[PDB]
Amino acid sequence: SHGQSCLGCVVLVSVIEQLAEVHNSSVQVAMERLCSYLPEKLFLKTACYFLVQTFGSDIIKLLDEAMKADVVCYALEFCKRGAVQPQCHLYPLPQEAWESALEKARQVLRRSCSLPFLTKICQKIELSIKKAVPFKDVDSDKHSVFPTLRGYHWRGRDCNDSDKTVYPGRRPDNWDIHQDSNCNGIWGIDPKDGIPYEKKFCEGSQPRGIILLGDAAGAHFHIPPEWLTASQMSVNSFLNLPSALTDELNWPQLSGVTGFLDSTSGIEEKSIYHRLRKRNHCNHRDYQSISKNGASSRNLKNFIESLSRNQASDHPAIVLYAMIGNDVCNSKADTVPEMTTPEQMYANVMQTLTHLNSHLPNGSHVILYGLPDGTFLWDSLHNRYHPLGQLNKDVTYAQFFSFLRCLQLNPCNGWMSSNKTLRTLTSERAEQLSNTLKKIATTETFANFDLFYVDFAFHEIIEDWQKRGGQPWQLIEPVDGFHPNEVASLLQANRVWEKIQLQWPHVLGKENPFNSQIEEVFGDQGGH
Ligand SMILES: CCCCCCCCCCCCCCCCCC(=O)OC[C@H](COP(=O)([O-])O)OC(=O)CCCCCCCCCCCCCCCCC
Ligand SMILES: *[C@@H]1O[C@H](CO)[C@@H](O[C@@H]2O[C@H](CO)[C@@H](O)[C@H](O)[C@H]2NC(C)=O)[C@H](O)[C@H]1NC(C)=O
Ligand SMILES: *[C@@H]1O[C@H](CO)[C@@H](O[C@@H]2O[C@H](CO)[C@@H](O)[C@H](O)[C@H]2NC(C)=O)[C@H](O)[C@H]1NC(C)=O
Ligand SMILES: CCCCCCCCCCCCCC(=O)O
Ligand SMILES: *[C@@H]1O[C@H](CO)[C@@H](O)[C@H](O)[C@H]1NC(C)=O
Ligand SMILES: [Ca+2]
Ligand SMILES: [Ca+2]
Ligand SMILES: [Ca+2]
Repeated sequence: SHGQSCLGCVVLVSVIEQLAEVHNSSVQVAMERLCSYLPEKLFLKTACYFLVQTFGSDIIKLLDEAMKADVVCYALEFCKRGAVQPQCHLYPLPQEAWESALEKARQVLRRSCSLPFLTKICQKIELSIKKAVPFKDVDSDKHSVFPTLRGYHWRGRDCNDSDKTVYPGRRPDNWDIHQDSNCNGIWGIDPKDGIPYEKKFCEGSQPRGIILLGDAAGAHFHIPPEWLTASQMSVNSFLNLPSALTDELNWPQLSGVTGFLDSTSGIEEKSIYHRLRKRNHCNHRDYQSISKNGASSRNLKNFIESLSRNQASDHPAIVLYAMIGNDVCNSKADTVPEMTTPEQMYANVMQTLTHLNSHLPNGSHVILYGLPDGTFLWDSLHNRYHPLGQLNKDVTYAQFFSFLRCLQLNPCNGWMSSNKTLRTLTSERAEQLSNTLKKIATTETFANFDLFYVDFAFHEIIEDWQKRGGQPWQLIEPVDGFHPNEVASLLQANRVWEKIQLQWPHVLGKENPFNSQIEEVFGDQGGH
């Protein structure tokens, strides 16, 4: 909270200063320009102009004294030193020079979420974090007709939000003669022979859904670098800001597992959902991302009940257990003691699997993902420039991670660290947890699903990518410097798909021979 207010101030002031540089304008003009770019939705533009009204004169005075954003934000008291909270420097400065600058700033100012609108934004964000089910959902079946706030970006769109027995993944109601009860777009009678289309096209095709149990990576956490790069900034940079905020800065609709939109990169690789739908068009809309920022084996229990699958009335599902780093990645200064132990991981996963067995239809399939070896994050990025540092070449990822660490906001103290010993210990723990998951999958059995393990194998992805001409830093989210980006997520989903195809082809089911007839009769099946 102190960390978040400090970091927010430093980012905003940095963008203001860089916009003044890019346009060769005054700071007043740069601040007007920033606010002018923002959407009116969610009070974003209005909040910006209120901030400029409240703090703008002081920002002008301190940038006029050549203070950088970190000094400005301490002078303005958005950043504060405490007994167990040192002052955090984003830019390298001798201590004397930092203290002189901060004292000058404080002198300049002496000469002469409670805020309106921002409070509204803060409340809506908190509510989005707290809730794992859609806000708009008249019939309470957890599927929505709206995209964000845990709506159809996260799970198949509800084709009838006035009927809690109509939703994606349901076994059809007497072959869907009069209503498309399972939202796959297939319904009605073939006039040639009187046979219900859902019966002739889907009977015996063994439909199944895809369910992700995921973290921020799984939900495709992504802050557009366009929001922080003054050199290319305009109105069009922020058009996606309202939707991204109401999706908790996640983009599940573009994720490697549950993505259903056309990919940004346009690469061949498609999401697991897209491949399952392609294999059997009866599976149209049967995706769910049961994923939350910060999820780990320890706290998945706090939102897994948001999963929607009726054991008696729904088709089976492929369930991917993808707690792929927060059991080792944390923000505690003494970070190793905070990491999950193999014994804790065993207990936590067994509790999840026992819960799943009583909440999945029989015939389901559960795949446990191993944890990545994140040592290539530091290796790939530490000398490159962060988006906020690209204009003036003055913030490397090493400097960015050090700043976050000081603020207790670094998302992975163990891997995003200049300390090689610590990075090695973190990878060792991740491999021990992966071994625990592999032991569970090859030993424990459950009545309603079979159980499997797949390794994460980031090295396979980096090799695929380097073979195509790419570099490893291009696989990482530029703003957070931590999460796999959209490309990386899709490449990893491709590896997983192909492993399942070779190792356990029954998990994917058969290719439906009526796919082409489904498209001829129903087209896009109602879209997404
Ligand atoms: C004087 C006015 C002051 C107020 C002005 C407001 C300006 C913007 C406020 C910034 C608020 C800072 C929020 C940081 C927290 C976001 C990340 C988060 O909470 O989600 C969890 C995520 C990953 O979770 P996991 O991987 O641990 O599972 O955790 C992470 O991935 C950590 C992310 C850390 C990197 C963030 C770098 C930059 C912040 C992004 C700001 C977004 C820009 C918004 C518009 C900008 C207008 C210029
Ligand atoms: C969505 O579900 C609602 C509720 O089941 C449907 O409305 C019903 O329509 C039938 C049609 O025969 C009526 O007999 C019921 O009285 C209606 N129920 C209510 C509560 O109004 C609606 O038709 C469904 N939409 C589609 C496209 O099938
Ligand atoms: C780099 O990290 C390593 C591992 O976390 C630190 O090594 C530990 O240091 C403490 C004392 O500071 C010892 O009690 C531990 O036994 C050490 N553990 C290991 C595995 O060596 C090391 O101090 C860190 N180095 C720097 C420069 O911060
Ligand atoms: C410049 C004025 C507008 C400021 C908008 C603040 C946007 C940052 C909010 C951070 C959202 C975090 C969402 C989440 O990860 O749960
Ligand atoms: C559940 O499905 C599995 C796999 O198809 C099958 O072997 C088993 O007999 C089923 N269990 C029941 C109780 O029908
Ligand atoms: Ca609904
Ligand atoms: Ca419904
Ligand atoms: Ca149907």
